[PDB]
Amino acid sequence: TKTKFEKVLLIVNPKAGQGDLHTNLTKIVPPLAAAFPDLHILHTKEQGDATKYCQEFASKVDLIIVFGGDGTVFECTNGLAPLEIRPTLAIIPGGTCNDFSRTLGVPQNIAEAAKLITKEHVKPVDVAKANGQHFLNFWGIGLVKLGKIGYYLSTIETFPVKITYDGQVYDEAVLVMVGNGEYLGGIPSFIPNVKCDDGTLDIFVVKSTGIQAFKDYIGKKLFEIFHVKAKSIHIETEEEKEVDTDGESSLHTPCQIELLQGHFTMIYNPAV
Amino acid sequence: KTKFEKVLLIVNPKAGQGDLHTNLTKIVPPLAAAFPDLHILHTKEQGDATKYCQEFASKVDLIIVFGGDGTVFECTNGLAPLEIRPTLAIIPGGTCNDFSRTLGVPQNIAEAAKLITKEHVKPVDVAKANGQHFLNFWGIGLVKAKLGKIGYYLSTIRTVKNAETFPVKITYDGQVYEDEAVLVMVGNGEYLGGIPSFIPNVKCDDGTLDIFVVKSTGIQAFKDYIGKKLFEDSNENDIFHVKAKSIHIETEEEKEVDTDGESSLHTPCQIELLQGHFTMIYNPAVV
Amino acid sequence: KTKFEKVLLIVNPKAGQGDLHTNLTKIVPPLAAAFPDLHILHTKEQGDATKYCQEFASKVDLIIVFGGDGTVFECTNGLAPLEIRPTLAIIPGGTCNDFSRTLGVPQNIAEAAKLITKEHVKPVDVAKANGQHFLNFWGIGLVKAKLGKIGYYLSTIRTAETFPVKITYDGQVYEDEAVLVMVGNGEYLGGIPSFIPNVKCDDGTLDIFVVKSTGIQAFKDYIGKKLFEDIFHVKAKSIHIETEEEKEVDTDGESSLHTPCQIELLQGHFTMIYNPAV
Amino acid sequence: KTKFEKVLLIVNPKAGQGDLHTNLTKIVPPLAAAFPDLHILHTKEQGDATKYCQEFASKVDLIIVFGGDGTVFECTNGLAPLEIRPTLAIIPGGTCNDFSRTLGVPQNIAEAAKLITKEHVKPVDVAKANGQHFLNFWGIGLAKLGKIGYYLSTIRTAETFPVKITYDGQVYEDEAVLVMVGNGEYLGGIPSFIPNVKCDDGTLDIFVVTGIQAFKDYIGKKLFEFHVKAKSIHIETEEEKEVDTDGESSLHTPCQIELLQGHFTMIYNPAVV
Ligand SMILES: [Mg+2]
Ligand SMILES: [Mg+2]
Ligand SMILES: [Mg+2]
Ligand SMILES: [Mg+2]
Repeated sequence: TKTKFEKVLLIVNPKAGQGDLHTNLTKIVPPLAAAFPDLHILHTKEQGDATKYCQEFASKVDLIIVFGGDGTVFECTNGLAPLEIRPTLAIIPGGTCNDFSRTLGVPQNIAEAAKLITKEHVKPVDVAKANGQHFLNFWGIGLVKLGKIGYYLSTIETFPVKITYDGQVYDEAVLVMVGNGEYLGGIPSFIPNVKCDDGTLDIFVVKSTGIQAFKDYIGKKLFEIFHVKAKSIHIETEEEKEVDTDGESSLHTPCQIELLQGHFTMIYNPAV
Repeated sequence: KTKFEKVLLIVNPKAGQGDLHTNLTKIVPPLAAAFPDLHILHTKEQGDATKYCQEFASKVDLIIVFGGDGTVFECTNGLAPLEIRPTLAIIPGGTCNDFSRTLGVPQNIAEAAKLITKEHVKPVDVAKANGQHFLNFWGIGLVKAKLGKIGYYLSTIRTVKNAETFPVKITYDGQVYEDEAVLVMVGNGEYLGGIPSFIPNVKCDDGTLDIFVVKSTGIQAFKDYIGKKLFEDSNENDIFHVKAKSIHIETEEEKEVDTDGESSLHTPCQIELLQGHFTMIYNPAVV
Repeated sequence: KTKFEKVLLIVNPKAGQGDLHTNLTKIVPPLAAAFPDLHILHTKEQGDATKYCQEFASKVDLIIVFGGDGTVFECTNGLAPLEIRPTLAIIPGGTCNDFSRTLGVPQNIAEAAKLITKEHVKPVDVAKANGQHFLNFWGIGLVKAKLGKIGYYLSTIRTAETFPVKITYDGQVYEDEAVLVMVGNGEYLGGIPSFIPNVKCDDGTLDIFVVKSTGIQAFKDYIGKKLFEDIFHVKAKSIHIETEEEKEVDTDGESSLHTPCQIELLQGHFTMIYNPAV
Repeated sequence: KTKFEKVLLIVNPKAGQGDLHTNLTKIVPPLAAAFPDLHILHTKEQGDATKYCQEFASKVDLIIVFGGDGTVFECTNGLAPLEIRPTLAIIPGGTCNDFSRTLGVPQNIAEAAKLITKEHVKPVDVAKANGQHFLNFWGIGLAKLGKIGYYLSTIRTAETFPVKITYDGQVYEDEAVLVMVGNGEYLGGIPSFIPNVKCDDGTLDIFVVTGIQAFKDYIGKKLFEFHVKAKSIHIETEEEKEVDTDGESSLHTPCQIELLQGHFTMIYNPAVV
């Protein structure tokens, strides 16, 4: 009888998933409808809808479930992050990449993902903020389907960078990452020992001299390159560089990056 | 374009062969696929469906009820008195489901759900008896596991022996009828007890109700009448049948009235026809 | 603290004997000061108050109506049939305002508003006649006056048709030839105390009151005297009224009700703001 | 033929110069007369106006705030990040009320309420500094009278710090005593000491001040004609410096400041502005 979630919202991207909407809904809705006696299901129609729905329902609902890929999850992130009241968020993975779902240990089988939600295991998750843009997975320069990070990793120029991190300063670089999530491009993060709930972000720079070392590092796929953890980060380049992040964005250097500890609460899989 | 921007589905979890998860697998996905704004509320107690209808009537364009006669009756009593009444649809989740049958709704719950997505809607008359609303019927003289009140009565009418008589005064559209009776029905719906109405030529959307009385003396005549399955007006002393819009029914002593579901209604009764008071999802392939 | 977390004020803009702005200057500020969640809706057409009551019944803890007998009746018909019925209060905005007077509400609208902020609440009986609810009265034989049905009747009674009536009340019967048949719930009729004696709106019972065909002159003198003490008069909970031919019934506002009638009482069906000083 | 089917009035009960009842007698009746669907919510705590704006943004067409600079700032921070942002109006209930003055709103609260009923609306720019939004200003080197009001009252009787300002692909490095980025046309209850600032021109005004004495004389002899206009600004200091803005905030350098052109629509007074 003792649920955490009196009212639930399921946001459905109809274009998400393998094919039939009906088939996808046959897999994900019945378990949710059985478990949650007040369930509201809204389809998105256009880019931005998920963001709008999150903003409208944030104060009316206790759990928001998003069925969609990285892009839809990012819309939800941007929708809830700036709000004072932020209900618990859950992901049913409906893209091909689904990075943050994997960080939470969510099964890629959508029926199982739905079933998981009904178990109501919830944990705090850190949300990053770069010049007012929020992100869950990563921030990166030098990355530029499978997605931006996925394509970069499947197929893996110099510029100077000045990074100010928690009172300390840091060269000529090829790749600069700030990681929050534990998976990137559908596989465990190539940035070592990243945690999404440890109150800190992981800076990761591949140097000018380290191009070959980095190629081998990604291949061997066993991690433990300049790498440091930090809460408050400022990243500067010689000229304005376009930044890549969880989804479509207009962000560019220079950047103040800041970590919001436990900003979201999210459904996760404690078995994994 | 859809007629229904926002939809509410009220689920009685006890409804159906009972298995919630299985039932929801059958009914929800087609609805969720068709209707991009769908709200699903489970009832917990008697009266919840009525409350939900009353809270959502002004917020929603379609209300779907998954339940048996009792839950449908709760919805009837919820929406009927309101000024704004969205369209109502039934997924039949009991064993009887009289009004669903009147609307030609398939008893296969998946197919009932699919029907709703076709959005065929018609006006339906709602009767009002002393402020109680009903869709199927009003009756006196109907009174171990239940086919429903009317269904059980029809199954045992043949082998039930000594029925009690009572006097009745019926005022119908400025005419009066007074006699000793065993059964008095006022029918709105076209099915009673799971089969076509024994009251002849009843229509739920013709702007009028059907009065149907068996005299104290007409027990045998009525048994034969049902067996004959010839639902027409026998020019029969024992059976009185007339159509009327505005009806008042009086008995010597207060008698408990039977209707679509659980109710506290009793005689005397003002019964009133509200023409096209509801709009409801129906099956034009059958009705 | 407060009984009322959320409040709705329904304003009939045509109500009051002064413009909208002046009326709102008198009634809104005290309410806004007292109630930190206040929603104000103006009616535009007949029926709106009914609709607003039905939409907000489940969202709000108090509903205040600023209007005359007609607007109050729209609220009565809006809330009465619902399962959830918040507390109702009246700011008197007509000329008659019968039920506001029953509750002891001052006719000064600023004072009526102030009263609501004191949050004195009592159960009130609501009558039900063939599914029509009423707060004040039900009557037959009441046949450009803005004084209201009863008010106009009382003003012109000085200078009628008889009809037979059969009244069944709580297992007793009364038949006779009559000129006026009233069933009273409220304590004021036509802007003055009820001519039916000792009527109470919260005593769990209704007052039947019949003026016989022989008592026309006696009744005219009785009204002139304005004595209003204990014509056939009895209290009853469950009443059935029959006439020879269908007669049109008069009640709180516009209605299509007619005899024969089952009249029934719903004890404490509403809770309402009242004035315990009066 | 109204622009506003549904209206929300957010009241700070502590706002205004006398009793709440008196204040409500002045502001509510004109609004209630003009707007047939009016919802009035009192704040109880810091943050409530922000929460109310966020809850009602999608339910309402106009949000009126009765309060000072701090309450207005709560509304700014409430609406600015949202996708759907109804029109905002100010009834000035503090002593400073800078942005209300930018919009030409009379300081007489009854007249401010009446203005709203005329429904004159214009786009207004909102600035964004590291995800904090502001309407009036951003600054380093600044009872109270408010941050700017107190600063101006005590300026008669300071520290220097290095600053790097990147503005629309140009750079400015120097040692400074005061750095302002202005959006609003009034600061500290009087016209902006930053010259020719406009809240709706699509651009922000950078204003930096060796110039301690020159600045003291400038404020005294209020002539008002390093100062430049820019849309996209980055401000860096040697060490993290606390930033001052419209109300209470945790903002600090370094800062990306961005202008969002016509981000809000707001009730204004075309007889004055
Ligand atoms: Mg981490
Ligand atoms: Mg019919
Ligand atoms: Mg009484
Ligand atoms: Mg400007």
